[PDB]
Amino acid sequence: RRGSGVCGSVWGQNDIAYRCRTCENDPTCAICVPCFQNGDHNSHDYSIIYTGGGCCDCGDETAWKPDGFCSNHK
Amino acid sequence: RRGSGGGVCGSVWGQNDIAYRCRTCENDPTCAICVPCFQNGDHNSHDYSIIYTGGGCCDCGDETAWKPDGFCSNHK
Ligand SMILES: [Zn+2]
Ligand SMILES: [Zn+2]
Ligand SMILES: [Zn+2]
Ligand SMILES: [Zn+2]
Ligand SMILES: [Zn+2]
Ligand SMILES: [Zn+2]
Repeated sequence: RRGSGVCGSVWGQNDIAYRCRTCENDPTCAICVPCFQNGDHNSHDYSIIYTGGGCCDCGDETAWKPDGFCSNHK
Repeated sequence: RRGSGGGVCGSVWGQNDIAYRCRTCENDPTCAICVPCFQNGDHNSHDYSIIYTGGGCCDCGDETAWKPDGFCSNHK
């Protein structure tokens, strides 16, 4: 989308990333592995995802709760 | 957000870099795709414009922002 503090980092079709059902705005949202690990999802309902690729929504509050942002993306 | 078959593009523009808006394909007026994705897709008869503003990241491959009919050939 257009506009300018978001990861937006990108993974391929057979690259892993993370889904977190506690932090996501909806089921199409996801974050990269570095941003998941530098955040805290203890007790959240998260899974590793294997398919589809994506751009990291870490730092983007239309797609991800701010409580769920990693330490590098406020 | 996540891909749906052919992955996503996610390439990023700067403030004064151009890209394409397509009103036929967009989900809302903030969506946009990068020039390479526009060229490798089919928007004949669509109401598209070259846009010059504010930076962003390409939405090709993200079904929440762009009709899959309008995905480029490299994003399925
Ligand atoms: Zn990330
Ligand atoms: Zn992050
Ligand atoms: Zn979470
Ligand atoms: Zn179009
Ligand atoms: Zn693109
Ligand atoms: Zn594309």
